[PDB]
Amino acid sequence: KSYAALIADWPVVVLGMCTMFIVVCALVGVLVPELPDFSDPLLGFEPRGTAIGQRLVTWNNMVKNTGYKATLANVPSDRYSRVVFLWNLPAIKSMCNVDNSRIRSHPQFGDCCPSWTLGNYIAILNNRSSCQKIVERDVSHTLKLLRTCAKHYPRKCTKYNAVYQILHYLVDKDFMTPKTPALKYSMLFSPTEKGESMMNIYLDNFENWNTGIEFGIKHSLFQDYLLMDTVYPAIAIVIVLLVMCVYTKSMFITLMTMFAIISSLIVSYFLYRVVFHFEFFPFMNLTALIILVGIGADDAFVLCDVWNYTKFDKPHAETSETVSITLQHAALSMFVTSFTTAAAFYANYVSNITAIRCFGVYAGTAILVNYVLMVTWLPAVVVLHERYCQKCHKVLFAISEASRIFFEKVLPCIVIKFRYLWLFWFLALTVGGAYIVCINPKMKLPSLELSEFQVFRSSHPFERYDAEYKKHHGEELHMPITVIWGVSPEDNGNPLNPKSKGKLTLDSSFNIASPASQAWILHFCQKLRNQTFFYQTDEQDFTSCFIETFKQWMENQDCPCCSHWSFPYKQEIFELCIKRAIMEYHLDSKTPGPRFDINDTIRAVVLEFQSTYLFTLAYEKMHQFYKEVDSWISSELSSAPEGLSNGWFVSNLEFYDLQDSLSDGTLIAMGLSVAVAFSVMLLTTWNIIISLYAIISIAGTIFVTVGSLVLLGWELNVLESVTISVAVGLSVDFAVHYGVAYRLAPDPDREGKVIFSLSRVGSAMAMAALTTFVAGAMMMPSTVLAYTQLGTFMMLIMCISWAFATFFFQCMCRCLGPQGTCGQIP
Ligand SMILES: CC(C)CCC[C@@H](C)[C@H]1CC[C@H]2[C@@H]3CC=C4C[C@@H](OC(=O)CCC(=O)O)CC[C@]4(C)[C@H]3CC[C@]12C
Ligand SMILES: CC(C)CCC[C@@H](C)[C@H]1CC[C@H]2[C@@H]3CC=C4C[C@@H](OC(=O)CCC(=O)O)CC[C@]4(C)[C@H]3CC[C@]12C
Ligand SMILES: CC(C)CCC[C@@H](C)[C@H]1CC[C@H]2[C@@H]3CC=C4C[C@@H](OC(=O)CCC(=O)O)CC[C@]4(C)[C@H]3CC[C@]12C
Ligand SMILES: CC(C)CCC[C@@H](C)[C@H]1CC[C@H]2[C@@H]3CC=C4C[C@@H](OC(=O)CCC(=O)O)CC[C@]4(C)[C@H]3CC[C@]12C
Ligand SMILES: CC(C)CCC[C@@H](C)[C@H]1CC[C@H]2[C@@H]3CC=C4C[C@@H](OC(=O)CCC(=O)O)CC[C@]4(C)[C@H]3CC[C@]12C
Ligand SMILES: CC(=O)N[C@@H]1[C@@H](O)[C@H](O)[C@@H](CO)O[C@H]1O
Repeated sequence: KSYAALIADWPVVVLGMCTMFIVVCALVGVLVPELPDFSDPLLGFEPRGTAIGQRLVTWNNMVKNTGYKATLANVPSDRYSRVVFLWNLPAIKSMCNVDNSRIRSHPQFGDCCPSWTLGNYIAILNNRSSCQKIVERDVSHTLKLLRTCAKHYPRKCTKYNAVYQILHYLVDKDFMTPKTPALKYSMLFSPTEKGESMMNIYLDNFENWNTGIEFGIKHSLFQDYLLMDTVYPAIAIVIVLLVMCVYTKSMFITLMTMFAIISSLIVSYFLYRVVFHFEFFPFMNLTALIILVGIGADDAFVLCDVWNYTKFDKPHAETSETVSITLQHAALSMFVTSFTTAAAFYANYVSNITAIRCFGVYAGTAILVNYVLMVTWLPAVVVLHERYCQKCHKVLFAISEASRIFFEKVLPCIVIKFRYLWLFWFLALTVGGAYIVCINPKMKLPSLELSEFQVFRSSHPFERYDAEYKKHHGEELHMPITVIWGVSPEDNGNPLNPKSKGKLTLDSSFNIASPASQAWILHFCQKLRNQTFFYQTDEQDFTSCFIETFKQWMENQDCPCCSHWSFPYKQEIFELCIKRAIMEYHLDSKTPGPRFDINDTIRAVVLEFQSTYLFTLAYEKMHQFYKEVDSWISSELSSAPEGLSNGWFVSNLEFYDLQDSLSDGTLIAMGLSVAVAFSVMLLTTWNIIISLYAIISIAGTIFVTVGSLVLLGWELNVLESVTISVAVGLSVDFAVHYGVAYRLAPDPDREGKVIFSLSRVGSAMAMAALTTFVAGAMMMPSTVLAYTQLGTFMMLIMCISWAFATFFFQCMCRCLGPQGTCGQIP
């Protein structure tokens, strides 16, 4: 009644009140929001509300505070630039041919200084300024000085001033051969220092295919490159509209479904920012468009043919009955498909990183509201179509009709002449792929990152430099493990907003009792010093536990305070004299006393220590390191008294928790995606053999995805989480619509049922598969890795999933398939 009546009664009014909602949403969507910034590409990737993040951001909060006077009132520069994008020495003309280039339009003189560092450097012999090709002296000096000494480092004086180190600091280090190709690309520039001005010269004097660069414009050039990034999807959306127009035989419908998708995205953005107060907006929210123009148009293809399939079968009776029947059937199928997809992102939200959460919410609301709009624009497409050179058009129409029937008769014949074969070949592929690509070496975590990921394609300069400079700055440091007791580590800030961290909170219950708890810290420090894994070969620190300096200062000064006798009784004023003793600087943290707008005595007892292991940018060892130290500190704080009960562990390991949060977040997202997948598959089709069939198909297709995906050197960094979520969403998206379509077959046979059911499902889905495939494939040519990544991903997923779901379900339904309602429960 309600739907169909409202549809048939006033279509222009529902059109009006809808478009009203869209235009007002757009207006407010421009008025209120305070300019979503794209300055930092990876803005706010610090995982929040996850111990380490909390404990880190507390000690990080400690850094930005300390707002007082004293608390005792009483050359080849690393920052310069370089090209370096492969080291040979036939630089007879090349070196200064690189020099006389676009590095002089804006001088910006620093440290005109002759800034070659290879060319003028090699020419240290004579001439003083210019690039000079003195062949015999060049070769003889180069070959000699290259073969003099490399590895064994004021006992040997053959060089000029400071030569050797500087020589071996520009050119590639892999020259330890003791022995003697052309690309016109090497390591030279060492120009004026990097920053923003370097952007200005780059943008103005590059992007003409002119020796690739590194001078830290990645984070700004990315933001500017969003123009030609924005360009490509415009071609993607018009072409998907065009091919949709080719199929459904009505230009109006297809324009309206397209405008519906874009309206659905902007109404999602309004509903996102206005109600779900999230001031942050990362870049992946843009890639939402690309994922939404593939699956957003899908539902439409399941509608038009349904409307067409009834108006032929049912006899021109009246509009209301036809729209009612088509709507109830198409709506079940459209809700299940869209919700199953949306649920992935909505579940993915349970992850505890900032950007993925934000992206998930936005795309989630986008896919869900898209369904509402699709159902509410059904009336429009159908009823407007009711009240609606040409020779070539009619030939095309004949071709289109003929080809659809050609398809309709062939595909069932081919999929049934499969004859138990496609089952074997594809099952063997999946189990084989999966069982190898989920045990042995196949993937890793984003180790070579340091919060500097691949934000562009490998063909472009800035990424490729990673591989180039792999030929340096990395020093084997020890983990400054620092338990502090100074402040209650509680995150009093909005978890979603990355720009507001919070403020420190003092612990009034924490009071170093002057007569007590000193012997505790001593026995604790002794207990540590006796425990292993404590690197203590160096002895010239003098600030290790803070008690030693105390023991020295109570030992001295007695031979102002002027009251020191035996061990600590009154205290306070002696601690203050010891503060003076320390102050007589290296004052930042590094020492335990009161800071951060404090006029009174001790409130922070910031203790320092050294480590066992080295700073790697990978998992494994760091986790075992963390676990062991946390488990030890958790014991020693269990031995602690009432006066000091609160302490925790922290060091410089932001990267470790990023990896841990990503790994957990993906797992729990995957877990809920498979859970809702099974649940909703049960909701649509009431038999269970079909439900197992489904989940096996889901398992197979996903194991194709993250096996084929990774083999393309694609470890799980940041996006790969939400991709895996898409993969589960779109796998079941196909499976479901196959399912009910089988269940509702007129005959009680196992082959005629297949043929009919198959020919149906194929005709909806293959077109919708093609729709997505083109929408994804067209995005492959671009610069930013984000778009390339998601575009080529979802392309592969659809390309697999459709034909996967197709041939599995039907080859499985051929022989092993269900009979007279075997397994259905009321
Ligand atoms: C999903 C597809 C359709 C791409 C998304 C389209 C737009 C929502 C984005 C893409 C490019 C973005 C623009 C990229 C560059 C800038 C310049 C920016 O200016 C500054 O950075 C401040 C001054 C300066 O540094 O130059 C103001 C926002 C703006 C217009 C951005 C606003 C939002 C835009 C238009
Ligand atoms: C349309 C009909 C005839 C079915 C055929 C499907 C193909 C068109 C699909 C199946 C596998 C897909 C390929 C799977 C893997 C890749 C590798 C990938 O190559 C890269 O490594 C580029 C990424 C990078 O190095 O930056 C680019 C897309 C491509 C060729 C895909 C493009 C589309 C392909 C060829
Ligand atoms: C949809 C599915 C297929 C996605 C799976 C992708 C990742 C979430 C997987 C692939 C690699 C897995 C990691 C491979 C290796 C390990 C080491 C493992 O270490 C131990 O076994 C501890 C004991 C020891 O060996 O010392 C802990 C889990 C972890 C991080 C795994 C966690 C889950 C990861 C990140
Ligand atoms: C529906 C089925 C029957 C046809 C469509 C399946 C394809 C979408 C899949 C099947 C196997 C996949 C391929 C498996 C292996 C590779 C090789 C891989 O590249 C390499 O391993 C480089 C070679 C080397 O390592 O020496 C790139 C992805 C690719 C082409 C995969 C891309 C997608 C493919 C072609
Ligand atoms: C077109 C391809 C892509 C298939 C995609 C699925 C839907 C379009 C199919 C699945 C089940 C089909 C329905 C199966 C049964 C019927 C009952 C039929 O009404 C009758 O009961 C008439 C029986 C008779 O007198 O023969 C009207 C069409 C309808 C809704 C079918 C319309 C098309 C549906 C919804
Ligand atoms: C607290 C404690 O047990 N300290 C002992 C110390 O008495 C002993 O002199 C030393 C010999 O190496 O070993 C330490 O661990």
